[PDB]
Amino acid sequence: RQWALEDFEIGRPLGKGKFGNVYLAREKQSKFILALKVLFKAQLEKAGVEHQLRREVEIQSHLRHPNILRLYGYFHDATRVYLILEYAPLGTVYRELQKLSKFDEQRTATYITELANALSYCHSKRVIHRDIKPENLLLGSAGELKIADFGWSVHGTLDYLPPEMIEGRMHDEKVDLWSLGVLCYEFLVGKPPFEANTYQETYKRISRVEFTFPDFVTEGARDLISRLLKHNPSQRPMLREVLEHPWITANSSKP
Ligand SMILES: Nc1nc(Nc2ccc(S(N)(=O)=O)cc2)nn1C(=O)c1c(F)cccc1F
Ligand SMILES: O=C(O)c1cc(-c2cc(F)cc(Cl)c2)nc2ccccc12
Ligand SMILES: [Mg+2]
Repeated sequence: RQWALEDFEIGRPLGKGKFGNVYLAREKQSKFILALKVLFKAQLEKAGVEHQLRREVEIQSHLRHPNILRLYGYFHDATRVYLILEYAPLGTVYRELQKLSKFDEQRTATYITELANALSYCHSKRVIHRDIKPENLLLGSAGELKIADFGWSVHGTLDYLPPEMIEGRMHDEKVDLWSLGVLCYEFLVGKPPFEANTYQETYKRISRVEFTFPDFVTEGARDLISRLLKHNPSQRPMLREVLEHPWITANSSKP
């Protein structure tokens, strides 16, 4: 408890968003390596998010799972707000997708497994993430996936939102299964299935569930993805079925 900036040595930048940056940092007392997201109050005000940020910080501080990024604590000063985060040494799934273009089936299935675990734990707490992008997935030091950033509700680009959300209607914990499908596709294909040059058209493509597989996408992967990317949230499987999908169990690296 009770942390101030004078308690940390700052290091190189690890990333930069529209509300301040993440830095590598060390805790002076214990020599703990961590990340330090710095957000600017002046800018958090002008967007009107001080409340949503508090609600998300509140939600994250109670979450412990090896595939969810810890929030250790937080504090603030005259102009800024600081989140103390688990440092993930192997960087973003985004950068690793740019490096390799596509992932194979073992890596995809393994990531999808770790994601579903993290989401199942999330739903047990009745928590929905509502936005899982490769930008927001980090790699721990054994390359294990870690969901970062947000945890929006209990109740930017459109590529990852399900149709109920973009149409306005109400949305179960089932929005997370659409996202799993979008990622499973993006991991194997190298781009998300509703990508498009403009927002308004990604909208149409999402709305009507208009995607096509390249030739290399195997049968088992076509099945999982297709059973996740259903317009009626009613029809998406439970994460139990995902984790026991034959394509997953055959390709997912063993526990
Ligand atoms: N908490 C956390 N750890 C990391 N680690 C990390 C390690 C290496 C690199 S790299 N290859 O040098 O660009 C990048 C990140 N990021 N991180 C963040 O919250 C974080 C994030 F979620 C998204 C984007 C940037 C971040 F900074
Ligand atoms: O009124 C303040 O002092 C102020 C505080 C905070 C804040 C403090 C926390 F301990 C945790 C979190 Cl998540 C946010 N956020 C702000 C955003 C805009 C403007 C002012 C603030
Ligand atoms: Mg206030």
